[PDB]
Amino acid sequence: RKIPWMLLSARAMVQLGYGVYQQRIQATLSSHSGILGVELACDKEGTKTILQDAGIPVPRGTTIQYFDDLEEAINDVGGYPVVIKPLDGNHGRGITINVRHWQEAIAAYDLAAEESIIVERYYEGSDHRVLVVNGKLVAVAERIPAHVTGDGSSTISELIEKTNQDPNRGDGHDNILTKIVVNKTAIDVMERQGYNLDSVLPKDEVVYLRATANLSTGGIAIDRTDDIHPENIWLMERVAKVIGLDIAGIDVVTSDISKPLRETNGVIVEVNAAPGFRMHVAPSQGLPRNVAAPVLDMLFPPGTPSRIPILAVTGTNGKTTTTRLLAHIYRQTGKTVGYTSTDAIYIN
Amino acid sequence: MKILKTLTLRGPNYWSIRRKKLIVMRLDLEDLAERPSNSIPGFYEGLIKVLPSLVEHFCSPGYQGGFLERVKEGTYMGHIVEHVALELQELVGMTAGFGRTRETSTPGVYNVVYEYVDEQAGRYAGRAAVRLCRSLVDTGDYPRLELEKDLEDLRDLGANSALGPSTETIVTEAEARKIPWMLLSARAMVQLGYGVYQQRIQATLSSHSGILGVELACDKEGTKTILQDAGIPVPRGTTIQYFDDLEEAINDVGGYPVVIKPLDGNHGRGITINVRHWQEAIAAYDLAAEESIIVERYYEGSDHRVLVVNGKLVAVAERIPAHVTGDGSSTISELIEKTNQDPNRGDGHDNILTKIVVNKTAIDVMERQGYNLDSVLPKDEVVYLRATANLSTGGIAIDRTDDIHPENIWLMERVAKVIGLDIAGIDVVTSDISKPLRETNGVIVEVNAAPGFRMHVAPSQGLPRNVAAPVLDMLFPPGTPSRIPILAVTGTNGKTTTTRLLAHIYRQTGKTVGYTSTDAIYINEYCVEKGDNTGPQSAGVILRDPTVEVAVLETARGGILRAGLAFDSCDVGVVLNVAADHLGLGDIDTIEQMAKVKSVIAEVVDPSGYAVLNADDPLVAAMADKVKAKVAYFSMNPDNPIIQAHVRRNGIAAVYESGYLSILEGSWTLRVEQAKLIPMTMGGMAPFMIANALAACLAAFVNGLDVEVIRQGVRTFTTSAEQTPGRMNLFNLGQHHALVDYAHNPAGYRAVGDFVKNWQGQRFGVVGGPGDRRDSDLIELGQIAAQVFDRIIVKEDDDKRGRSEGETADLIVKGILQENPGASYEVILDETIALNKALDQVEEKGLVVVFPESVTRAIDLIKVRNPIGEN
Amino acid sequence: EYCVEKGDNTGPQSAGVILRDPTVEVAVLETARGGILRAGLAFDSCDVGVVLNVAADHLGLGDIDTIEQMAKVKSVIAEVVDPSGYAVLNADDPLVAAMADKVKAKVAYFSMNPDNPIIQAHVRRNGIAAVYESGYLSILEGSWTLRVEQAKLIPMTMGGMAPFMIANALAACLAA
Ligand SMILES: Nc1ncnc2c1ncn2[C@@H]1O[C@H](COP(=O)(O)OP(=O)(O)OP(=O)(O)O)[C@@H](O)[C@H]1O
Ligand SMILES: Nc1ncnc2c1ncn2[C@@H]1O[C@H](COP(=O)(O)OP(=O)(O)OP(=O)(O)O)[C@@H](O)[C@H]1O
Ligand SMILES: Nc1ncnc2c1ncn2[C@@H]1O[C@H](COP(=O)(O)OP(=O)(O)OP(=O)(O)O)[C@@H](O)[C@H]1O
Ligand SMILES: Nc1ncnc2c1ncn2[C@@H]1O[C@H](COP(=O)(O)OP(=O)(O)OP(=O)(O)O)[C@@H](O)[C@H]1O
Ligand SMILES: [Mg+2]
Ligand SMILES: [Mg+2]
Ligand SMILES: [Mg+2]
Ligand SMILES: [Mg+2]
Ligand SMILES: [Mg+2]
Ligand SMILES: [Mg+2]
Repeated sequence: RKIPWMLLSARAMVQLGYGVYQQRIQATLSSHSGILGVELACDKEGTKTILQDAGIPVPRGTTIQYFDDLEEAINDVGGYPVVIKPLDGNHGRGITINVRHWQEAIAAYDLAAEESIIVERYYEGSDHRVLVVNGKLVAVAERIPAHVTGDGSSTISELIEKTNQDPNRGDGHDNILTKIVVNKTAIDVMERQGYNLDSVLPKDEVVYLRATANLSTGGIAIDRTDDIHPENIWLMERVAKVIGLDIAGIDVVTSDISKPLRETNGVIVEVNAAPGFRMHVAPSQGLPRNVAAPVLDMLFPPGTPSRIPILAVTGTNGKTTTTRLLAHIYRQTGKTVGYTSTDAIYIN
Repeated sequence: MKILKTLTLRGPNYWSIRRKKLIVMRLDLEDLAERPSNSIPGFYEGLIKVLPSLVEHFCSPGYQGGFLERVKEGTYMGHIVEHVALELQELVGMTAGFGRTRETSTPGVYNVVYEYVDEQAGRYAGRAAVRLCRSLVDTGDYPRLELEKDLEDLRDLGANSALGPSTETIVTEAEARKIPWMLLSARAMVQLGYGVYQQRIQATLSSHSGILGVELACDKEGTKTILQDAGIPVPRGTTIQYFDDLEEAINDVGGYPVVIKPLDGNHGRGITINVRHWQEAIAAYDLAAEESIIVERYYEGSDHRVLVVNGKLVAVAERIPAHVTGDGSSTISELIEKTNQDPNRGDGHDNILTKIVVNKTAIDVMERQGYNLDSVLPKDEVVYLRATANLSTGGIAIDRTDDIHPENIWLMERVAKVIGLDIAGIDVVTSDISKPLRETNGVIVEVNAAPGFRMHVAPSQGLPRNVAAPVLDMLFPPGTPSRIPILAVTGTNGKTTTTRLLAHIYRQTGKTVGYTSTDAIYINEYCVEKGDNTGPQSAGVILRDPTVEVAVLETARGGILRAGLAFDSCDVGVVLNVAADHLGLGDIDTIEQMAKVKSVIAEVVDPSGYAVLNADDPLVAAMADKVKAKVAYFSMNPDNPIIQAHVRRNGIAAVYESGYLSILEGSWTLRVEQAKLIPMTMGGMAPFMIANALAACLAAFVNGLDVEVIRQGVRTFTTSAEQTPGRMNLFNLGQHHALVDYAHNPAGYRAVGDFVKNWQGQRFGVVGGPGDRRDSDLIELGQIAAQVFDRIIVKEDDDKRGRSEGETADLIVKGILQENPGASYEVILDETIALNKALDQVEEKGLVVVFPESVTRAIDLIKVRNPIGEN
Repeated sequence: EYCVEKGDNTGPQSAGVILRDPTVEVAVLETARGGILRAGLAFDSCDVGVVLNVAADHLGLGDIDTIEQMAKVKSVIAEVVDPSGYAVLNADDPLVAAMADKVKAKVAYFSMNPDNPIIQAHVRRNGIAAVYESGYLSILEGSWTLRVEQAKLIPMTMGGMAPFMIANALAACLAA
């Protein structure tokens, strides 16, 4: 788009444009991102409170400060199929997504207890990411965790070697997908499903090797941008406006993105300020989206300039005199004029 | 004295329009109701010695002591509980004096109404007043400790809910400018304005403060780097990671007069401002070392704070640390006692200055100056008791706003823009703010995002500045609105229908329209919530919504009586009718009282707006003399003296004339449409639907919509079955019609009866009527079916059976028989299905009218008959 | 600053030259009693009406013999100010301050003495006033004080030695 850019001397910031038309960015945050919105989005209790007061569907749950009351808490929530989380936010740690039994709640409790949002109802559906940029929807993608399937009468370790050779898989960001790695955590996930590495899967059976989806751990991302229902589009835009964030990622759990969330019993789980883009610009299935174009359109709105006039004067003799006169003439229009010479740097 | 019920009102209400904050207590005087003080020995002297301040209370006598002119001649504890609750709040600074007492229900039950400042302190004082007053009518006194502990609880309740001073400063200015404000449910945020014009604040941060700017301002290394790259003067210094190299570092800095700081940021700790010697650097080093910006040159000048709000300078103040001077040949401890008695000094924020406190840190500061507490100072010598300035530690602040040089003003504004912060505090060190910083060798030391204001709004020397005004000017720029239009609809019958039509008309302009009704909360035809959504809690969902441009709200009496109105003022207030519904509930027994509840809407319309009144209703038309707003009228008869007198003075009215719905604007007539061509009205046969349409058209017109927009809106509006179930659902079933409605109060039975009278088909019959909850008005209702219907059948032996059995069917038939004896089938035929099938009792093209116990059954028993469709 | 006509140009015939002029954005008109008594006002209504003082001048002319009658002529300006506008009255003048009870417009006051009960009662209800205090000409807007300048630094006033010039300056500042 011919917009000039520069790196700045502090905090990994980048400047776009010149003079009075400049904007700054830092990764996925910009000069248009407010602090009150970003801080609210990082407060899970705060976010939930604000959204349910607006009539927006969120998960049902409570607060148990490591009291051995989980066995009763489930009664307010609605039964055993619940989610147990550390009370604090310390990444994806100490979390059990589907507690089915009393003793599972206790194992989760003991891990939750390691930190200083508990017992949520577990809603059944897929994990969808919705990207909203200026109070307007840009992209939707469905995320699935690393897995293998019953692709004939093969064992899980055999299936992993068979699919981990796929040419679209590799390290870092040099490929679309990455490699599947078996570790103690893959085993813990497989054990809960009734399987191990030497197990043979039934035809078309799917076994997950991870608890959550992520492209960086070997999962997949499917573009579903054109399959989202008009009412769901309206709700997502309203969520971003209620929490006050320009660029936002919204995490939605639903069985069918093409039907209204009220009919499929779906919920909004999380609102993320300053989300990443790999899953929308390099999906494993579906078509890539130009995510950046909607960002630059809000920073530099249609028919608006990114540059200020530049008058450059050179030659062997007379430059300083010509430069001072020309700056003096522009100054008679009432504008701020900056200039440089061999004597000094001046502004007005 | 037992408390039966407590209500907290927050907004214009029944008791007062202006006294928005009230507590209404329902108190049962089991005792005392029969003993008017003179029957309670000692209850005069006891009450006054416990609460000696109760002389400032006036009652019917407009005199000081007017309360105490009575008491001995009692009021049956009215006035006494009321005045005690008000005095207990006044004793702790909760300043409140409005109150009233009224008898209700059976004798002895009273409504005690009093003003509050804080909601919990208010309710607490009420309960405390009852305990105090009850002990004094049992015994002759009240223990002092049982008064002191209650006053302590009120002081804490009124403190816990307080806003901080920077929020109070902005909120107070917002009220002066008529900008509405609300507290939000999370992170101590405050909302300013409604709908699409809302802004949020939190102390000194706002919706306009960017995150990149705020984070950069908190990074001292980052800030310094960015500013020196812009040509802005900052202190010279280096980075020594607790290596014992300070002795060399000073050589790059320029010598010994240096500043040693902890490398990290952990408040004012481990900092030496002027190192003069090697060993001082080491002591500072050892303290700096406690944290994980060192060796700056020490520049010599005063500490100045500059406040910039929108890339523009607002205020400048000079800050000086707590000190004493050589005010005669006195010692430092003597000088501190002499000046610490100054009347402008005290705790917290209750004074301008605060007290000087000597502690180990004051001593450490004095030792470095060569002084101690027993030292005598030379005349005019100054000794500092603190290393840094702060009003909260006993220092001073001097306004220097008008003494700042034009070049320095330019530089300060450039600094705020370079770091990207809207509201910023800049810390400057200079010997003379009236000269350029380059000439005085001054520097910029720090940039603070979200600074406080006490030093600028309450300086110890110089004039106070209105800091908030420049903040609200950026949030709500000159000639820009803070509110969205509000159209409030009330009256006994027709509110939901009028509300849906009016929202439909505004929607034809392409705006986002939000509305609330008894069925659901909607935004642009999407349903947000379902159920009875009338009342102030729902109104707040629409008003807080960032996308809404127009709000249309149906308003019920339950909401007003229970908690007041949610919006304070509105642009259009529509009152449709007053009728004898809901009497006996909410302490309202008469029609004259019901009219006072409905008039609340008319009395909150802004003077620049309009009240829309029904000129055919004598209680409603009369409200015109209370209204401060303009008045518009509607009627079903052009020959109405009110309408004629009004248009002759160039007022506006809407009338039904010559088959048309038209607007009279002075001498000119504007026809909107024909009644028969507007689908909500059953071919012009439903007068009550015509009246609801006139009210919606007039409200749309007086608020500025064009006539063509109004025509488009009325022509495309529908009220089909399953859109408005139970409200005139007229079904086509071969050579037959059936009507399902849900008349509630008697006016709705008459409204349906007129529809029936206008029908041009075959004979009519009715298969329904009123239940168990009706207060014997059943005979009058039976008398409405009489002479309306040819066949009248009683079905009123339903399942609800709140009392007894099918007694209403018996009372209803007595009414039917008295007015139209001989009507076909004046018997009870069934409870349900064998009667609402009686389409088979009607000839070709006749009609069955249903007044069911439940609409779902009424319509599903028509669907089973294989209907064709809508009439 | 261009002169259109010279001579005594007060009265409704001159006001009409300015009001009919296609280039004028702001009109400032001095109004004399001769014009009002002879032909009425030229403009019907205005935004700001300033009444500076009532004194016993021109008595016996135009059928006005008393000071109470002269006050009724001057009050014509205060009574034609649009309800959305302001009347500016002299609080140190008992005939002028009294006009406040006839005015349908908002009222602002000026004085040479901050300790004037009218001014105090008025600012306590959040009105606006201009006073001379501590060597400064300042505006009182509710609880806040706005200082404009020092009397000695404003050239029309002879170094702060001409109280009547200070009062004229306060009236102009408050109207603006
Ligand atoms: N109540 C719930 N019902 C169903 N799934 C849920 C529920 N709560 C969370 N999840 C799932 O758990 C996943 C883990 O996200 P989580 O809410 O734990 O956030 P986090 O701790 O920041 O972890 P991550 O970095 O994976 O987002 C979510 O993406 C979602 O799919
Ligand atoms: N157009 C010209 N042609 C020739 N000589 C000139 C011209 N203009 C100025 N001079 C002469 O040359 C000198 C250099 O002037 P000036 O400072 O404006 O030059 P400059 O191009 O900025 O040089 P420098 O390379 O030092 O920056 C002048 O003082 C004058 O004597
Ligand atoms: N190089 C310096 N020369 C002179 N005075 C300085 C210098 N650096 C800091 N100061 C003074 O020290 C004071 C203490 O502020 P400091 O820079 O230590 O910030 P801080 O640790 O956040 O403490 P505070 O809460 O008092 O601002 C400054 O207000 C300033 O007056
Ligand atoms: N203007 C009117 N006058 C008399 N009866 C009316 C009028 N409008 C409607 N009705 C009748 O009263 C019934 C109540 O209709 P509607 O639901 O619109 O009332 P409402 O005022 O919202 O009542 P509620 O108190 O239940 O909310 C209608 O179905 C109809 O039978
Ligand atoms: Mg997540
Ligand atoms: Mg050269
Ligand atoms: Mg040169
Ligand atoms: Mg500081
Ligand atoms: Mg009702
Ligand atoms: Mg209703």
